[PDB]
Amino acid sequence: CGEQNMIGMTPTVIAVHYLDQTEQWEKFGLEKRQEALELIKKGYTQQLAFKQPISAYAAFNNRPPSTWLTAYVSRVFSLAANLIAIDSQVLCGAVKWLILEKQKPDGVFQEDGPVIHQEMIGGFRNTKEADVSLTAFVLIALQEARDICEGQVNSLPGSINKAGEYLEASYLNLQRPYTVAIAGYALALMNKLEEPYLTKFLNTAKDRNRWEEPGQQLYNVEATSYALLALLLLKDFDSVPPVVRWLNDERYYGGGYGSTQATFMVFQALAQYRADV
Amino acid sequence: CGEQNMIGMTPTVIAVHYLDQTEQWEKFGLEKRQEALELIKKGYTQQLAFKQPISAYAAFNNRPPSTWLTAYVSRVFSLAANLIAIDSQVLCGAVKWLILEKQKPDGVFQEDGPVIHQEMIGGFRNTKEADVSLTAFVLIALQEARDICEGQVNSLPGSINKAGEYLEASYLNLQRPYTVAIAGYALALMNKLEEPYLTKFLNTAKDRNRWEEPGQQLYNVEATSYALLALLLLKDFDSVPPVVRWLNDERYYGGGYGSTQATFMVFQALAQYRADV
Repeated sequence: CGEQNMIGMTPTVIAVHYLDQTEQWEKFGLEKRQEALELIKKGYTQQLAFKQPISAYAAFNNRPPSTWLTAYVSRVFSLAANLIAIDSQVLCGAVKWLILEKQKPDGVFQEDGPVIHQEMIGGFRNTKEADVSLTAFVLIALQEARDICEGQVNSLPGSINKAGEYLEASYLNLQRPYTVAIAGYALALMNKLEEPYLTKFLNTAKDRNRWEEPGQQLYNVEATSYALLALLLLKDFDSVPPVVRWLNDERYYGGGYGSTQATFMVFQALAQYRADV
Repeated sequence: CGEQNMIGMTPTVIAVHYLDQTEQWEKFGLEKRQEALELIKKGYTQQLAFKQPISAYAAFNNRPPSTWLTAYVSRVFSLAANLIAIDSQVLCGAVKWLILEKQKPDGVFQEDGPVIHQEMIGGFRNTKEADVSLTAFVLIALQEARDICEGQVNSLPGSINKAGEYLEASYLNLQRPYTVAIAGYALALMNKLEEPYLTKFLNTAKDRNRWEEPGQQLYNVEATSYALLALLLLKDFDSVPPVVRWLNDERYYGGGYGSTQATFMVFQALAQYRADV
C-alpha cells in the first residue's frame, strides 16, 4: 500500500544519502551502493502505482488523498532525485496539488485524509499545535522541491512565503519543543530565524543539546534533528557539538514501528553537519 | 514475499524485545507497545502464507526451500513467542525439517536453495568459511528453539551436539573474525568455549572491542554482537565494557538495505548485557 511503501523505502534512501555526503563508503563497502540504489528504484516505481490522477497520494488508489503523505512523497522524491532518475512531472504535480488544493489563505496546510499509519508521521501525531506541525512539514518539503519544481510551479515561492509568515505569526506562542524545532528550521530556511524568534528557539532546548518532550524518544530525535539543521543554517557552529553528540547517543530504532521521521531526519541532519563542518 | 516479510518484521520484533528487557518504555512511550505488537502479529501471520507443506520456507511457495531462511524464521519466531502467540507446531515443524533434511553426518548444515535477498544474511554472504557460518547460525537458531521445541523434536539435542562438535573441529583453523565470533557464541552456548578455543576467540578481536573484517561495517556489528553474547555467557564482565561501548558508537542502518542481521543481533546482545549486568 502507498503508505507502507514509503515506510519501507525511507531508511535506504537516507542511508545512501548519508554515506554519500560523509564519504563513508570505504568502511561500509562501496560495492554495496548499487544494490541499495536498485532497492530505491523499486520503491519509486512501486510508489507511482499509488499516484492518483490528481498527482496526490493515499494508501490505496480508492482512498481520498493525504496532504501529509503527498508532502512526504515530495520530501523523499526531492532528495532521491539526486540518487535515482525521478520524473519531475510526477514530483511537481504533487507540489502543484498541495498548493492549489490544500493551502488556506492564511498559509496553513490542511489534512483532509489522515494517514492510516499514524506512526510514520513523527511528532505530528501529537495533534497539539498541529496546524504548525503540518504547515512547517509541508513548507520544508516544498522548499526541498524548489530545485526541481520552482520553474514548473510558479505558485511555489508565494506559497512558501505565506506558510512562512503563518509560522512567524504563530512562533512566539508555541508551547511544544517539537513545533519550535520544526518551525524553527522552516523559518531558518527562509532566513526568518532571527530575534525575537531565535531566543524562543534556543531557550526551548534542554542542556543545549536537545528539544525534548516527555515520553517521546523518537519525536525528540526528529525534533532535535530539525533543530540541528537550523543551527547549521544559522552558521552557529558553537551550538552544534552538544546537539551532534546527543543525537549520536540516541537509539532511533530504524526500520522499527514509528521510526520513519526519526530515521529520515537524523541522517539528513548528521550528513549536513559533516558537509558544513 | 517470504524473505522480504522477515526483513520487514525484524526491527520491530527486536526493538520490543530490547525495550522490554532493559525496561526502557518510560522514555520511549509505554503507550506505543501494543501497536508494535500488532505489527509483529501481522508479520507472523503473513509469514505463515509462505510455509510449505514440509514446514520450511522460501520467498515464494513455488521456490525450493532455503535452509538459511527456515532457520532465520526459527530464530525470529523463537524470540517472538515471548511477545505474541506462536503455534509451536509451525515453529517445531521447521526445526524438524532442518535436522532431518539439511544436516549432514559430520554435523554441517547445507543450503540447497539460497535466498534471493542475499543482503539479509549478514556475514554469511561472504562465502569464505560458509559451512561454519551456516552451521553456527543454524545451531544458534536451534538452541533458541529448545525452550519450545526440545520436547516436540527429540532429535534436537543430538543435532545440536553434532553441529557443535563440527564447530569445535573447525575452530582453531578459522581465518575470519566473523566466523570466530558466530562460532564462538555457538560454542559458548554449549559450554565449549574453553581453551584452546578461548584464546583463539579473544586473540581475533581488535582493540579488545570488536571482531572486524575490512570494508564490512554491518558484518562487523553483527559479529561483534555475537562476540558480546559469548563474553556474557563466559561471565567475563571485565572484557565487556569496551565491546558495549564500540557497539553503541556504530551506525547499523536499521531498516536499511543489508541491515537485517546487524539489527537483530545488536539489540539481542545489548539487551542481554543489561539483563546480565
